Amino acid sequence: VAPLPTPPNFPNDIALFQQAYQNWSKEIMLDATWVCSPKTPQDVVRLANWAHEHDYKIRPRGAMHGWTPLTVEKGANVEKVILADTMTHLNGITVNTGGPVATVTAGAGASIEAIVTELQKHDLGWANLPAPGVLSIGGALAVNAHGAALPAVGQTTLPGHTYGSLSNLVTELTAVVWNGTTYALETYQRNDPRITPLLTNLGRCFLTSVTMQAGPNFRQRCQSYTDIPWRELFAPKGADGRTFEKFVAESGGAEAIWYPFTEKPWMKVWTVSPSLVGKPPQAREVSGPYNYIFSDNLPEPITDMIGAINAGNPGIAPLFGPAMYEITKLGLAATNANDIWGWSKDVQFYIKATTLRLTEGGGAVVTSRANIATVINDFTEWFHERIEFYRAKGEFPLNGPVEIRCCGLDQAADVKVPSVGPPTISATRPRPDHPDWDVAIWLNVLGVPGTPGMFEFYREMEQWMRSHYNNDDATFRPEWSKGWAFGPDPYTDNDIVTNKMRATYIEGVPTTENWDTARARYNQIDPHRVFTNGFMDKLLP
Ligand SMILES: *Cc1cc2c(cc1C)nc1c(=O)[nH]c(=O)nc-1n2C[C@H](O)[C@H](O)[C@H](O)COP(=O)(O)OP(=O)(O)OC[C@H]1O[C@@H](n2cnc3c(N)ncnc32)[C@H](O)[C@@H]1O
Repeated sequence: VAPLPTPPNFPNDIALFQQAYQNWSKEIMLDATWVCSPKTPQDVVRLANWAHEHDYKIRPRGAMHGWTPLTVEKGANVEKVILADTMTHLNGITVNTGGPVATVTAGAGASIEAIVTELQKHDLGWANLPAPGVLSIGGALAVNAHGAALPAVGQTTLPGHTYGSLSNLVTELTAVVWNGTTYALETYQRNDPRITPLLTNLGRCFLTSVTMQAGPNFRQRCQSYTDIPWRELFAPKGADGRTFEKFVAESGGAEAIWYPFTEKPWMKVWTVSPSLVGKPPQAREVSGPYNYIFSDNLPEPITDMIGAINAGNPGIAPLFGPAMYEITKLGLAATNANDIWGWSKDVQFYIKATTLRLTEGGGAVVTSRANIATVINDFTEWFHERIEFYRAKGEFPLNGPVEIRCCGLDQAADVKVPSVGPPTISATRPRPDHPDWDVAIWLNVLGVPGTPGMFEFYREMEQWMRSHYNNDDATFRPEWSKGWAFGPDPYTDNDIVTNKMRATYIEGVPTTENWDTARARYNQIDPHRVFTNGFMDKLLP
């Protein structure tokens, strides 16, 4: 690969390396980018000032799992961009148990698994964890990362825990900010009006460290079911049988993975226990995360199907879905993983980077908890109709599963330190005009990158969701980390990117704390737009 132009008078003590860039899904691949690993937060400041003086941009580089082009854009000229790998050195972790609520301070490059592993050593933990522990905390906060957790009916939220996004747990953070004449480190407390836009910032701000509250750790069971027909699981409100709503009411945490052209989803249900005290007799105790080995490692017949699909055989979809379901059903049985139990992190962390690479569509439906069944029944029935509609024309734009899970919102009551409010632009931010809306229902669809017609379908779905879930009883918000603004390619519908996202985030909230308030804060902190790229300029001018 041709060497990139040498950056002018780059700091001599900050080593620069030319490396390729590839996000997890591999949808974003650049043969060359400049990368460095700042040893301390002050080195990021030095980078920012150097970047400003030479018209270069700086992007923090976490675990590179990002689908949304917030680091680098596909095919973009990055001759004037420096990527700052934060996981090399900015990964310190310190637990603070002296105060009103326990907290943990971590460099922005520390992985969430590393953070919660340390919390576990102090009998502490987080209630709503994202599925993969490899994510950097900086990258997780940037998109209001979350899990599939909700408290069961009657279950109280323990002091320190939140069922909203990880962004709601921040008690303080430090970022590189313009002080009027130069960039410098600045720290903000949760009771500081200037902090809310920074809690979920999409990488528009460069965080060097964060402090987050933690609640007591807890034991949790995770039961899997693959014997419930989809129409029963996703039935109308009040239906009898093994319904999604009944699982959420009884256990709180739940996630369904429904493979294309299959009869029964893989349903996971998490239940908190009331040192084996509380372990269900039938459950297998685990002492580590990632207990679904069959999903993080696929056999030849399956890898061959994936290879053939990539070679231009989308018609394999009707065989691929069932094959994935069978691997799951058989794998869960063979490894005795249908009923496991252990500490929170061990049953909530279940996705390894080795899982099949997929791209996603869909989003979040913010509404009242009593509306869960209806939202899910409507979506699944619509999806079912659409996939068959295309099959009827000999088209297979969908070869990945439908994934559905709910969690809470960034409730103010969960914050145990003085606070001015929830993250300004998190999809999990409560709606003031609708106090009864207390859950976020994540409706996602996954598919193999490059599948013909897939993005056209995601656009069709995005349009249906916006029209269907924006009413007096619910609001639709794209999941920042996934695909959205499909035009048809994700992030290319100019009207959605430059007008509708703003509209979504000014709706129902004060003019003193909305999308515009956030943009203003981001620009005040970085008036020279050092922490941006082309896409960010369209989304957050
Ligand atoms: C790959 C993947 C991701 C994923 C998932 C499963 C897989 C296989 N499961 C998720 C889950 O269960 N729940 C959830 O909410 N998200 C899940 N994701 C998506 C993941 O959260 C996002 O992709 C996340 O942003 C990725 O974090 P990562 O650590 O990989 O970071 P990155 O791609 O480099 O950058 C992502 C964004 O974060 C900003 N960023 C990164 N570091 C910082 C610092 N220091 N300061 C400010 N912003 C930061 C980047 O700019 C970018 O916008």
